[PDB]
Amino acid sequence: TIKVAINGFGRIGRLVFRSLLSKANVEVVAINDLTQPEVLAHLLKYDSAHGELKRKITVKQNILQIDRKKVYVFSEKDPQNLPWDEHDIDVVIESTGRFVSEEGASLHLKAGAKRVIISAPAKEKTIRTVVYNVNHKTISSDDKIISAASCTTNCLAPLVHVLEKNFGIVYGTMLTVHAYTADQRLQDAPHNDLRRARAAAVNIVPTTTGAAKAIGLVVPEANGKLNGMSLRVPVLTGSIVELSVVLEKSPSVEQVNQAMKRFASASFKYCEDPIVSSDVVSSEYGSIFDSKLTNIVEVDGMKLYKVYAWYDNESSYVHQLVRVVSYCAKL
Amino acid sequence: TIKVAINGFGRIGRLVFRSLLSKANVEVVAINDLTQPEVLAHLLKYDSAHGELKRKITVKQNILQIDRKKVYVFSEKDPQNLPWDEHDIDVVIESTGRFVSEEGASLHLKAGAKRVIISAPAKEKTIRTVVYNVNHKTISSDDKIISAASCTTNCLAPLVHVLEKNFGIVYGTMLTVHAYTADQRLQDAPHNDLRRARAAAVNIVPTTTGAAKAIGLVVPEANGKLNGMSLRVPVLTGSIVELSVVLEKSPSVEQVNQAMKRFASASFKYCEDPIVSSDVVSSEYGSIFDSKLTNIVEVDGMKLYKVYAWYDNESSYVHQLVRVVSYCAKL
Ligand SMILES: NC(=O)c1ccc[n+]([C@@H]2O[C@H](COP(=O)([O-])OP(=O)(O)OC[C@H]3O[C@@H](n4cnc5c(N)ncnc54)[C@H](O)[C@@H]3O)[C@@H](O)[C@H]2O)c1
Ligand SMILES: NC(=O)c1ccc[n+]([C@@H]2O[C@H](COP(=O)([O-])OP(=O)(O)OC[C@H]3O[C@@H](n4cnc5c(N)ncnc54)[C@H](O)[C@@H]3O)[C@@H](O)[C@H]2O)c1
Repeated sequence: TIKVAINGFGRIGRLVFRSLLSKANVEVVAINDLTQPEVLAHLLKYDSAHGELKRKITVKQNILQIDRKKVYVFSEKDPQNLPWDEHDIDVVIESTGRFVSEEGASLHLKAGAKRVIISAPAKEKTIRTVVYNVNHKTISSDDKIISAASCTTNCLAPLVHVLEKNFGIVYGTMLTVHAYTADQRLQDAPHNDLRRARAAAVNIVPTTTGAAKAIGLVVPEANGKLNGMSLRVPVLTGSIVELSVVLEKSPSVEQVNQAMKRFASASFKYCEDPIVSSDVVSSEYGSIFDSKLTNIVEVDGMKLYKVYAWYDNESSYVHQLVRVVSYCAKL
Repeated sequence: TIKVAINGFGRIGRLVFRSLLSKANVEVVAINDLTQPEVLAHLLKYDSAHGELKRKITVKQNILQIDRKKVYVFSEKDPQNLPWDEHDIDVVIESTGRFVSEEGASLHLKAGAKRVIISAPAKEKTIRTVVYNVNHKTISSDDKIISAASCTTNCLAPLVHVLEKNFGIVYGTMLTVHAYTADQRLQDAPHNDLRRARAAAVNIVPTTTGAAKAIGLVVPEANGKLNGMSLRVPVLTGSIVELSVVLEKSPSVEQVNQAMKRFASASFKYCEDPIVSSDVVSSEYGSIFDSKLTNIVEVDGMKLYKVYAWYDNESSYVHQLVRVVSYCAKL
């Protein structure tokens, strides 16, 4: 039974908190953000995309109570000042978006936490990076910092895994059409990415995706074969990946779809219905394969394979991260 | 001077009407739709995406008056009942979306107009289909029915033309992330396309694109080389195309961008700024090339070229269609 602190009680941190309430072997004993406890308790209870948390939620001083559970609430901008040794923290979930480097995440280790899971790709290629049910068994008990990759990586990685194991990828491209996130702007405002600066709910916004630099770390044999980008669009949550690849073998559409069905798990859903993004909101699958969209572009004997998967960039990622935390409990 | 009628006074029909007010060799003398003239006058005056038309607009009986100009208004669901012979119509702009077949559009010929331009791909592959400043000089006097293709085709066609003439296309794929249109549903409602049935302003919606069948007709050497689809997303108007292709020659990114810039015209904008979809609302360019996004996926000597162009699926297409109309006025 491991003790967890959540650094950054935001969209990802709060949903991870919600999900950990039902995991028996994991207790969140502390959270940290930049505001009063009452604000966090209110944002924990009411969630624009994922509905109300139907538990009695109280605040007394810096103590968040959820029915009978007591959670210490801190407001410390410098994680090295967090009292992780005093609270015997086993794992910090680092979900501020502000400590994704090895040095940044290790400030929690200096504070006394035994292990850090970054809710994003790490800055360095040397950090252990996992997608649950693709390569999480590569985690070592010696890994002090672990990256759970990005939302798009968790969507993309099962597809790449299946194509690589079954057919062999030569090269390809990916594109995610992706819900806007808190890194964008409600009204046109300063941002170093001059397109993420732009009013997010009325704009198609081209930008980077973390899946580009993380996919080769999760499926090593696909390293260097894919690139792509993100078009952020005005939906609150919910996203889709289009992957177009040249394969070594030449399967039929039916064989590609069957290869995906066989990899179905708690992390990978085989969908057969003509759905749209809102149908995956709050999903617990890290990836939802859209088998009706699979098609081949065939020109003079050349074949370009196109496959699609959905993901709730919040919930899908959150339950993957939660699966990683539970696995670390057994370590 | 040619006399024009507009059949279908919708998003496209009204913006075409607006633009034709500034073209002196083209007089719109009649319009047709399914409502009272007062309704049409108001929708012509006030436009949610493109702002107010600042003229005096009056209705007296079935006559729409704009300053000094008088326009007859009709409400005939069956185009063969329209009085095109009496009003000496040279060109009908068929923009209802309900007469895109050769037999459907030809009802305007039976009614007495000399020539019909469909504001969409035609049902038949044999109909003359044009993108202005790509292949509009292929129009002949035998072409009584002409298709101005689709909005995505008008954006994509100059890129396919430039790549094909300079470098040769082997095969590739296109994806358009596309504003919602009147063919989608505001609330989940019946539609033969079960994804276009879904609430359009809260969903990413995978669907067909008319550019998949129209591109081979406009750039003949590229026929059969491309396929792709559309993701409708919640923006009122404004769209982008990503084109990923294998090329015979191996140009640099700079040489690809330079080839695009050489082909610039009133139909094709060379853009160097980091824009988003709202910056192309009301554009008169058929296609807006995003030079900053051009990149190459290079894997052990294999190259995948990726290029991007924006378009206001309304105004960009509208101004392309008006250029076809002006050209038809000369021949
Ligand atoms: N939103 C998604 O779809 C998504 C998906 C996967 C991964 N992620 C990643 O998860 C991380 C968080 O994303 P998010 O959407 O939750 O963002 P967010 O803005 O909702 O959450 C970040 C939270 O951290 C707090 N914070 C900021 N600086 C802090 C500091 N110095 N100390 C303590 N708290 C601090 C903020 O107040 C905020 O509540 C990012 O790395 C992001 O890339 C996000
Ligand atoms: N909206 C775009 O982005 C876009 C872009 C390029 C081409 N187009 C094409 O242009 C056409 C029109 O599209 P739109 O967006 O203007 O749609 P719309 O719904 O705004 O316009 C269609 C109009 O035709 C009228 N109408 C319907 N049936 C009629 C009939 N039998 N007789 C007379 N009037 C009738 C409707 O009342 C409406 O005003 C379609 O073929 C569409 O594919 C649309």
